[PDB]
Amino acid sequence: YDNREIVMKYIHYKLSQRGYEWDAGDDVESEVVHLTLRQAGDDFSRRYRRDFAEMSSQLHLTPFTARGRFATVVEELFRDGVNWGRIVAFFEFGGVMCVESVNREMSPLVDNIALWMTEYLNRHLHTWIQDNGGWDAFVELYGP
Ligand SMILES: CC(C)c1ccccc1[C@@H]1CCCN1C1CC2(CCN(c3ccc(C(=O)NS(=O)(=O)c4ccc(NC[C@H]5CC[C@](C)(O)CC5)c([N+](=O)[O-])c4)c(Oc4cnc5[nH]ccc5c4)c3)CC2)C1
Repeated sequence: YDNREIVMKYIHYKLSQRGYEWDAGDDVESEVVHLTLRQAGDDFSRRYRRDFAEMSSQLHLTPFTARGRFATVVEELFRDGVNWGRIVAFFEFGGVMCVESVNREMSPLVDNIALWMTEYLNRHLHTWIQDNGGWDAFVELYGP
């Protein structure tokens, strides 16, 4: 299980739900992890549909401030610590930011966001993940 593949494939899925293409992701084109994450993120987005509708209009993305927007949101999200729900929330947020970046003619940001997600995965969330039994724990809990 490779965190960059998990990130790439999740963003590819979010972009495809809006009919948007992505070059960095055709390249990479463990499957149970991606399915479970797809399903979990979709459910999270139905549960929080009205809040996501508001967050999409209030991201205020620009090429020079999107990094700080990402960091602000993600640090607030993990303020109480880490759990599976908040990791899915993190993926869904990154998905919404990539969608809005293409939607607002800032397509290049998608490659930056995949970086920051990957980075944040490996630096600040990977320990908790191993220590709670890895991604097969997640597939154990919410899989098909
Ligand atoms: C737009 C906004 C909402 C937002 C989004 C992203 C970032 C920030 C924000 C905003 C910015 C300002 C405030 N901020 C919000 C405050 C905030 C509210 C949300 N909150 C959190 C934090 C943890 C949980 C939480 O319950 N954890 S859990 O017990 O580990 C857990 C429980 C259930 C699942 N899956 C169930 C599974 C799905 C697939 C099925 C259907 O096939 C089978 C069943 C998972 N799981 O990982 O899949 C983990 C949560 O509730 C759910 C309820 N059901 C969910 N289903 C998928 C994820 C998920 C999370 C909300 C975190 C804090 C975020």
